[PDB]
Amino acid sequence: HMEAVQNRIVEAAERVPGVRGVIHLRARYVGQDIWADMIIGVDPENTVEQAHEICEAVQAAVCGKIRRIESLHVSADAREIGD
Amino acid sequence: GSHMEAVQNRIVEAAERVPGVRGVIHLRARYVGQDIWADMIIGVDPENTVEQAHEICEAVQAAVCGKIRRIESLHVSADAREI
Repeated sequence: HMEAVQNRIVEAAERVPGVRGVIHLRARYVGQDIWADMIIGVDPENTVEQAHEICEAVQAAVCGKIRRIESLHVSADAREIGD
Repeated sequence: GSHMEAVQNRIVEAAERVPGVRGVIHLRARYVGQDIWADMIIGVDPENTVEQAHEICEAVQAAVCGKIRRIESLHVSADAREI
């Protein structure tokens, strides 16, 4: 049900350029549809503007691979390459 | 002390006084026993580095948590906010 959707979300987001992992994800069913918000990791030397572009790209990628997600909020957090 | 509406006002009011903060955009707060878990998103200058946005988030985390005892956990993220 939810376990599998959450995997599709992560998997979709991580393929997007400038994404360094999904850090947080919460999702709720509202009827048959899903409301979700997530936080992604990005290079700390990015501008907040540039981080916003990646967030937008992630929003497009996930929403395009998973029909049942009605609403998806996306924020960016500082994330280094390794750890 | 004083319902949820009032706490949420103290949170906002505390956050907005912190340097680099351009308004509280989102705030969700729930009671877990007598304590509160909250997460919020603040606005910051888009020309900030994500690193620099992280410092403001930290300052907000400190300011609110220091003025409101009953908050046990407060997550804070930054979003582009232009004026």
